[PDB]
Amino acid sequence: VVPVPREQLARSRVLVVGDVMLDRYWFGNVDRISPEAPVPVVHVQRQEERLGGAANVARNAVTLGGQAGLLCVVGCDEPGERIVELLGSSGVTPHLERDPALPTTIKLRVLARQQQLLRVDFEAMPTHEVLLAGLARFDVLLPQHDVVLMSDYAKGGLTHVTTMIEKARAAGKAVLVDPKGDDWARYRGASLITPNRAELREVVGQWKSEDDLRARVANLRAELDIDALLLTRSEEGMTLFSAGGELHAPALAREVFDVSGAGDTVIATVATMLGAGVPLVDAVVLANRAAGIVVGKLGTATVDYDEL
Amino acid sequence: VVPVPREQLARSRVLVVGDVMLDRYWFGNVDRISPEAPVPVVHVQRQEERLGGAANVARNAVTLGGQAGLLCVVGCDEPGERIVELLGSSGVTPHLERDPALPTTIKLRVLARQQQLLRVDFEAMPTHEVLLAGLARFDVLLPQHDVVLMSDYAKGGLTHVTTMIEKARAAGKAVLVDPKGDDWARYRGASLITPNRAELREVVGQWKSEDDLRARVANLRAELDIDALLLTRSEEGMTLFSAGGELHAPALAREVFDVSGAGDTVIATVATMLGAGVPLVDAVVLANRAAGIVVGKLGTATVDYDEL
Ligand SMILES: O=C(O)COc1ccc2sc(CNc3nncc(-c4c(Cl)cccc4Cl)n3)nc2c1
Ligand SMILES: O=C(O)COc1ccc2sc(CNc3nncc(-c4c(Cl)cccc4Cl)n3)nc2c1
Ligand SMILES: [K+]
Ligand SMILES: [K+]
Repeated sequence: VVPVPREQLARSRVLVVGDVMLDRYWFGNVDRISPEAPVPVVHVQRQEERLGGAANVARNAVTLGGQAGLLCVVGCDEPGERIVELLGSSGVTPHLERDPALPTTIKLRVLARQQQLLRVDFEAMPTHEVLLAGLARFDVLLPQHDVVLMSDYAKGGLTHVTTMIEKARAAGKAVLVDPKGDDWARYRGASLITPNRAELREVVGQWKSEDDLRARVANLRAELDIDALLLTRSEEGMTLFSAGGELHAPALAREVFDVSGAGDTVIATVATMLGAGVPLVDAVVLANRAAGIVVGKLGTATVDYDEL
Repeated sequence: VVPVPREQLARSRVLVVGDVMLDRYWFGNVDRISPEAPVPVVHVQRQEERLGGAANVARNAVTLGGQAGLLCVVGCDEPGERIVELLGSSGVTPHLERDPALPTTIKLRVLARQQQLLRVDFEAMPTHEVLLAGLARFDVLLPQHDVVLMSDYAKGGLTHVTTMIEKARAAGKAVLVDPKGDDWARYRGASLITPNRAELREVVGQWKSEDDLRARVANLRAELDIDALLLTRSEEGMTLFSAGGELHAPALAREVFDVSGAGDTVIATVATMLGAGVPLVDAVVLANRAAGIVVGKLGTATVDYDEL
């Protein structure tokens, strides 16, 4: 595949819609047991923070060169303000709906001796009032973007996916979906869906061989008005499923330092590439390289233009 | 003992010096295991908050009728602001030194199914610059109060106890000490110290009988220039140790709903009573009633005038 000009990518606008969350980590050391309970006492020494969820996908799109918008719901609190800060410095254009009764989604980790002890989640269901308000935003935001990326983490911000998809398709805009859950009936209409071997395992069912691979997946592309599926197989690489054939893209880089964030990087690349007017086949390759590279770096890591 | 007029108590000023901390609780429910670690996932549904440490002792003094000042160190953060809020609405006069490099002391509990899972502490050692600044405050605050209460929780805010005590004694002010630790050499000069049966057990050593009780404790009152010791024995009640005799004060109320906060209530009462010009023997009794009553209520609970 031929490289893509820096001016082309700079024109690429991606509308990322889904669930944003703040990844927070508490590194401390335990030396004693609580006087009131048979539980350890973590004396926190350090906190690390990073954008997670749909925010991470939008972050990857920017570094590659393209522009990125982020439609999502955030609470009226400190974590909400932190996401706003992190977004502004990451170059992502925020389009946030505020729900004071909603806690900003947080996945907090508590660690000691380089291992986890407990995970703490702050999250709730966004009100119908807020969901429709954001849907109104989507109508205004849709014509301003080249391609739409649905980032689902099942936190509630993607209740109206079916309608959002149908709108973007009606405008000739492609719809990409990073899924979550065993039920994908909500995702009908999508241009492309991007599951793992495991994400697809517990929905299409357990299977046999690579010829039977097409046998089930092509049926799934029929069950739901879904044009293509990109199956990320780690070791084996990944395979696109068009209606006019297939494509394989195995491993590329040679570092398995950290897997986290690889999936988010993949779908973010395809979106940004498509927005710049790049063929789907070529876009899949660029997502594979981006994937391969970020594995040689810690969690939320990003491939920029020069690395491609 | 004869009751004490509401006007008398209203005149009583108590200077509480020590470690303040925010007691925070996270009530949630766990339903799954973290995908990245063999640890539970707590989805928090509720947070409860209350003043802890020296702040709680100062809170008890106010409700009884007396005035209360609180000299302590607090960080420049959200928890710090919360303590300031809680203090203002609790009627306690704040005298706070701010250390931006110091986290406001927090003891966070994480609960599920009505039981603890983990305890999380945020705390650090106050700088020498901050400690001396607060000591300068103490010099200004000492002449404005009737009696001084040292509330130690070994968080660092009581590094200069020995000097503070010597100053208050030199002004004819009584010094009360709620201790913490096996080493009490810092507490020399004190008018009164208030340990548990357990708090004294691991410092005076294990012992035999009630006559041997005086044998060791009277030696301790000699080792350190300490006039009196108030030994809280729960079931057996409590016993004051003057140089001119002893006194016993057994159980009074008939509810053991919750023990937490009972000790803080005891020493806070003696201080406030002494400040109003009440004999030490009488002050000990009023602390026993206050103790007995608060046991019939949840943790940080307070006896006001009418209950005495
Ligand atoms: O399991 C998950 O939760 C995410 O699953 C993913 C995410 C991203 C990708 S990108 C991909 C194809 N490209 C590629 N290139 N170099 C290295 C790897 C790789 C990874 Cl990434 C993990 C383990 C082993 C390898 Cl060899 N993969 N497969 C996935 C699967
Ligand atoms: O163990 C601790 O950490 C604190 O230790 C304390 C704190 C406060 C007091 S006040 C006291 C004498 N008065 C009194 N009156 N009614 C009930 C009780 C009581 C308590 Cl409070 C707990 C358990 C059993 C009883 Cl019968 N006690 N002994 C202590 C000891
Ligand atoms: K990574
Ligand atoms: K209590």
